[PDB]
Amino acid sequence: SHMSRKIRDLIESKRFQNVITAIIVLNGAVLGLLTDTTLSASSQNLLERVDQLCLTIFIVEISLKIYAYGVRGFFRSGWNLFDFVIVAIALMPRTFRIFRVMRLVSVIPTMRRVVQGMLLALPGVGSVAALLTVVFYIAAVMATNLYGATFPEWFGDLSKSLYTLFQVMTLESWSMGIVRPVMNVHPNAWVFFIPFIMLTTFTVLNLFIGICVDAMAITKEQEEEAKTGHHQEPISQTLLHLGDRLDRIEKQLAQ
Amino acid sequence: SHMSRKIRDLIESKRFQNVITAIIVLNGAVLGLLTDTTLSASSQNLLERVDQLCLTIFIVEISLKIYAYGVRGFFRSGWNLFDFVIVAIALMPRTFRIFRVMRLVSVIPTMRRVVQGMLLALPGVGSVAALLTVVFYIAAVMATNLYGATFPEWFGDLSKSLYTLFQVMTLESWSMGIVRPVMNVHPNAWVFFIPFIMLTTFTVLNLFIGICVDAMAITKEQEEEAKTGHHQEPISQTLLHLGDRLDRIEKQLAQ
Amino acid sequence: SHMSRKIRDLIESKRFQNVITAIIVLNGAVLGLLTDTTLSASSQNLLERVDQLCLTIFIVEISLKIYAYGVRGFFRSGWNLFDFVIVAIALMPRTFRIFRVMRLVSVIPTMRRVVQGMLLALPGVGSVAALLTVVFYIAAVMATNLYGATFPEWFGDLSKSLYTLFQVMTLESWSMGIVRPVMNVHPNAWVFFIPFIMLTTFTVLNLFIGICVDAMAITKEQEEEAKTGHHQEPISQTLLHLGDRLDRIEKQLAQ
Amino acid sequence: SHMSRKIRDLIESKRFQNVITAIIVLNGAVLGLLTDTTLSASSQNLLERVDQLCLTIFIVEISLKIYAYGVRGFFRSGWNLFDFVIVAIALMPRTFRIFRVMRLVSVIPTMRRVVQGMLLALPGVGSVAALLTVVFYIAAVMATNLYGATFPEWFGDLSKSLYTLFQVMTLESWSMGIVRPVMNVHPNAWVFFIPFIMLTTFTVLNLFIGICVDAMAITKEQEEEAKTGHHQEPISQTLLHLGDRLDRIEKQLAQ
Ligand code: NA
Ligand code: NA
Ligand code: NA
Repeated sequence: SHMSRKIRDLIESKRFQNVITAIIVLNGAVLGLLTDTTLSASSQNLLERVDQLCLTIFIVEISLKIYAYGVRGFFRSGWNLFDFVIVAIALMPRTFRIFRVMRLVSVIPTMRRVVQGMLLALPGVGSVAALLTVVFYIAAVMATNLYGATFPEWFGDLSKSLYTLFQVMTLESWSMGIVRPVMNVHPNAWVFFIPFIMLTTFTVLNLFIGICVDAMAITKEQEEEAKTGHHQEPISQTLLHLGDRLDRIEKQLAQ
Repeated sequence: SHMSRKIRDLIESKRFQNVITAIIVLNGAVLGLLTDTTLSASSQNLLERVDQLCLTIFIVEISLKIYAYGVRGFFRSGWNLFDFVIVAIALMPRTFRIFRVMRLVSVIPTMRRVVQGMLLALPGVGSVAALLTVVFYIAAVMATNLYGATFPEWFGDLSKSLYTLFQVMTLESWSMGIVRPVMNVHPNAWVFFIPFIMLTTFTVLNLFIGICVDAMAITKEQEEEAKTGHHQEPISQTLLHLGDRLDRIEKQLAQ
Repeated sequence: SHMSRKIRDLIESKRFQNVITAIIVLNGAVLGLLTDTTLSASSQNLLERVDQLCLTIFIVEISLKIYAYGVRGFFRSGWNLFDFVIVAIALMPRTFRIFRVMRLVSVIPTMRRVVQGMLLALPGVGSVAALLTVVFYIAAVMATNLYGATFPEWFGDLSKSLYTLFQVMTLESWSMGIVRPVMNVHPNAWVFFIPFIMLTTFTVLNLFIGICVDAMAITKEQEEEAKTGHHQEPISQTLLHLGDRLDRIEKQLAQ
Repeated sequence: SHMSRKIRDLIESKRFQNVITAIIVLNGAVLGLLTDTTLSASSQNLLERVDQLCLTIFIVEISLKIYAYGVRGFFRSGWNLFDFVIVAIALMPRTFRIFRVMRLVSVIPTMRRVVQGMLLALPGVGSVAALLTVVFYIAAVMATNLYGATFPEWFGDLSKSLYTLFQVMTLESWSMGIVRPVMNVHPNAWVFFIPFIMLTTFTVLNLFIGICVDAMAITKEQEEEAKTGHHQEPISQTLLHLGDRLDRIEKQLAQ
């Protein structure tokens, strides 16, 4: 139908994207103003009405998208499902309404590409992240058994130990705050904590560098296909294509 | 005119650059000495006169540049405008006179190239920086609503929350100073702060690596054009040129 | 023998790997539950029996591997020796039974490849690590002689100095906690500590980047050979092979 | 002369290098033992005699090198001058005798190559380091004028300000220790400190990454020439050589 295409072309336009972006910003701005404890009843009611207005615009927007694309369809995209869930959950009387400012990511294509680059880079680091998980679990069980009875606030149970070890890994007051006090009772505690810091800071660095490097490469390809409809072929492929061309030249040289 | 060219050749010489560099250093040295509270009236007046002398040399320098290049002209360069604004603002009776030591960057070509490499690398990271901005805004609104009434010094309002979250992201006393005290009242506060630290430290790393990698590549090209008048062609272009040469050889092989 | 091959094919199957993985997780879960101080005698005895059950499954597993591969043989692999030592040490009545969760690394091939990539990357950074060792030793001897008599808790002996310098390198309370107090007695102490921080943070960064970059390249090759039986040839080799092909074409062009 | 060559071949042997390495380690070990306050007079005198023995072996070693190479000659190498200065200064009755453990670097060729890679990488980062220097100087003058009268311990003079800003850049107690107290008197102090932290942490990262990347590339070339007498040609050169070969093939195709 001509109406489905007329709506699609409007939905897909820069102006419609700019209007929706401006309304997301307006909603974020009113929710930020609503954190103000000193506001009058009238000022609060006014801002709450602007929140309702912003929300209804989003319901019309999603309903226009479910029409112009179909329900099969619109829900085929992960970003449409996210946008749907975020607005639909608000119509169910979850306190943190500000999470709908995340819609800026889904609505802005360049921001959307950064996030999908980061998400697509996550499977490729799962073994490093599992190794980190294993090191933390082992260390938490050790720390609980070793220091729990003497330092219960920091190592009293598994939960307390996982928290303190996360603090230790971030190098936050690890020595003046945690290990120098522990060594007053357990003089060889550094044999546990120094190798733990060495292992975890290294692994967390590796984990983040791995994501950082992969995500940049993925986004760079997605940004190329968004502009030219294709991406740059790997240097190995270009070198392989040159080698195949040299085969035809070597063959033509004989005949 | 011959006079315009005689001045241009002087302005563009190494000696003129060295004299102006020495006067910037002299001005920086006298302003550093003027921070000394224990100085006598005579010593203070002497140094203040050396500041006036340094400033007048800069007015002559800029006036010589506006003459030898034209006003169209001299103002065509962003570094000339910056140099002009920095000296012209001093003739308007803005307390921080030391900001004129930044002129070392504009006056030294290698330092100028490092800074322009850093500035040209900024547009290419805007989506990562916006993502970081969005995460901070969302988190600040959440933190204000969650902990503002119980921890007003740290989360009392949006401003206080943005400051504390910046401190948390830098890992400064995040646990012993902020989160362990918050958990005494809100036992599940780690569900908010640990993912916030994970997200923001990762994003800030990505943002800085992105600038760091792009800026180095840009400066390396600018440093090449400064010396040889051109830069090294990308490996993809060299491989494409080889492929085009193989087309002419394959064509010549048949005929 | 047909029985040796029937067992090998079972040992090498995905199902056997999944069962052993599930039993490692079960053992880790029961040992984590045994850190709980508030557990009843019956609950403790039950979990201790589940630890015995998990351990006996591992003895059967290793015994099946020593049979199907031979003792020459099974012990030819470093991962089999590690798995053997970990289970065999438990049969010698070393308190830290949780270290057997490290078996997840040896049992999961992708996790095994990450760790062997990290280990193979270590010889190539030995000179940077030795340089770091030398800087720490020199600095520890200096710090002991300089500040030991006035600050005995932090620099009293070599051991105390090595610990404080490790804390200083990690930037943990280095100034408010260590150097500002030392400067109250030794005003030029910053001449020692600031260059030490500059040197060691740089070296530790270099050491970790070196491992991080090498380990990723090694694992990427091992992951390729695991799937395709071979890895991608270096760009230098592909370029050398193209050059050798151009020699045959230049030779054929004359004759 | 045959004697000069017989000594050179001994000096250059692995055994002579191992003996000298063992004596450097022995000297380091005795100097580390001499930090012990509780040592008896006899134990101290014994270790002091072992220090004299180690030192005399080094005088014979350097004298053998000045003979076998010549004084022109031996002093032609920067590592020989360093080794000479380190042993010659000990014969002038400078308290820190432990600095002679640095000789391990000059005596071990792989360690020597890491350090020369780091030194050769320093000129190429001078403009980034100068930019950092400029930012620190400007900020120190500002901080002294702004906060010196109200916070004299931290910003009382230029020296105190340079120290506090170095602490701020390392993110050590920057907020709980320095900026939250400063904001109690100067509520907008974050306008100064947050951009300062943003600028300096970024610049120091860039400076260290620059050295780290360049130093690795230089050492890798030096390690290649040490083993094969030459290094791997850049990918740009190999691609340029292939292009030159394609010129001769295109020329031969016509004639
Ligand atoms: Na840190
Ligand atoms: Na810290
Ligand atoms: Na700290």
